[PDB]
Amino acid sequence: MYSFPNSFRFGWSQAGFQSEMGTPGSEDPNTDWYKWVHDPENMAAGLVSGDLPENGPGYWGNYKTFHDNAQKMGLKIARLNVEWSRIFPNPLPRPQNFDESKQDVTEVEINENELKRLDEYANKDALNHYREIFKDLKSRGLYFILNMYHWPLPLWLHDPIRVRRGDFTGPSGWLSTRTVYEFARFSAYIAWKFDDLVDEYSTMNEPNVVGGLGYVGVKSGFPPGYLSFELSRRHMYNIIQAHARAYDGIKSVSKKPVGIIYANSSFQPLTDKDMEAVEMAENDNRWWFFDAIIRGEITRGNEKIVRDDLKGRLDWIGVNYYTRTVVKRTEKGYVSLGGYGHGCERNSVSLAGLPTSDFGWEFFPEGLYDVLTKYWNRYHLYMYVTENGIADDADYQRPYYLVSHVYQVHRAINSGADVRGYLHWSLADNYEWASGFSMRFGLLKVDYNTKRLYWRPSALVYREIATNGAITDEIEHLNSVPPVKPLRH
Ligand SMILES: *[C@H]1C(Br)=C(CO)[C@@H](O)[C@H](O)[C@H]1O
Repeated sequence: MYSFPNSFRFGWSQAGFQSEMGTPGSEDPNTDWYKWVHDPENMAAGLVSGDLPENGPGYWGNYKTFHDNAQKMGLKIARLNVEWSRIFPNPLPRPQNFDESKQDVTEVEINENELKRLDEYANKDALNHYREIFKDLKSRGLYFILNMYHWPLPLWLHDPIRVRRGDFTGPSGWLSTRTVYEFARFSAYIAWKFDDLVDEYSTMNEPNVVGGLGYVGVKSGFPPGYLSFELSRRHMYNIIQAHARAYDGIKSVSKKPVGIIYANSSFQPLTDKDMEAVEMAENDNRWWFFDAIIRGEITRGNEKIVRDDLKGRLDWIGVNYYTRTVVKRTEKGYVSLGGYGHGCERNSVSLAGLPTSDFGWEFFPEGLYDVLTKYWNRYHLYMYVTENGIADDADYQRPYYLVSHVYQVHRAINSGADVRGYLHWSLADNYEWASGFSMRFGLLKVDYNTKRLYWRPSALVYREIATNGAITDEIEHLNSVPPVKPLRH
């Protein structure tokens, strides 16, 4: 058996946009992502599926059923976000004594008076509804990680169609320090309203994906779909500052831990000559970000400086992991290889003979041990696995995927890394962004016609793990690669 510490918690992660809508009066039309997925031109281009989030699994209405199932499964931790748009649907006045043309945002003053001023603008019905969801969650003995941001922005902060068209005269999302300023006040406001329910905070979920797919990986159909290396750099600079100001904002109202959740790949060498390529990829995709918000180290105008307003702004690291990236050294740097990791055919095998998911992602659990131990060795900050799962409507691979990845967290703990929990993506099927509803990540299958939840066999396997706090002897054989001979090639 592989037994976890008594303090370690098994649970799940979920996003508001992906899971909330689908029931009565749940509809939230006031985000960039809502406009983006309803846009006629985005649909004709196939950038978005044509599926709509208001036909979703209905957590907004059916949360007691979600939480009933989580408690039956033995889960002890949940990570959820509030949707900014629900709380502040309407434009806030531009502040006096704040210049938008300054690159750096080193301070956002927040006090009781500023927060009481914000009350005037807040949707009380949304705040009360979230409080009802979170009290129900705590009443099941679920430890609660509250995340402030899981990709949609209020429309009054980002009109993504204007940006896609190459008009930058409107609300421009993370390209604007206005969004940094308002995000810090938002995060403080939520901690001021919810701190009695919350155990730990995250500022953001995978801000690297938002910028990377929004401004470079434009075939993904992520907003605003404007191809620019320069704007992707400006996004990531503003994100770092937004995180630091949100951290300071939360710490002004709360003494609880404040972390961040970030999308990781395990970088792997194509041959034994590509070890430097792996280190260059880890620098470009991971360390430059974490060195900024932990060590205050950043490159601005070709110079390596330390920003005092950025240093020390992190208490924990949320590791989000699903596959590897294979790299090789080039004359000018390194390249990622197709046919491995996230660049595979759907429901096939990779170039290494490993099975791929419904989304074309390669089975590679050892990468999770690589990412957890690398983080630990560089920063010695404690971690949660805040996201790990697989697109698998049939449930063929998910039992192997679940037990294999849980084993790798046990391995990381055994090597000395401080990992405090594992949160599967996700409890139930949900709206997979530009892909819509066809990509099914749930331990629970959703009938979208009725909103009924069914237990996939992997949910029974996870109940074994969570109720025993271990991979039990009976299920240890699932620590293995799904057999490929019976699967599609
Ligand atoms: C993490 C992952 Br992996 C998925 C699947 O694409 C998203 O649904 C989720 O919002 C991301 O945070």
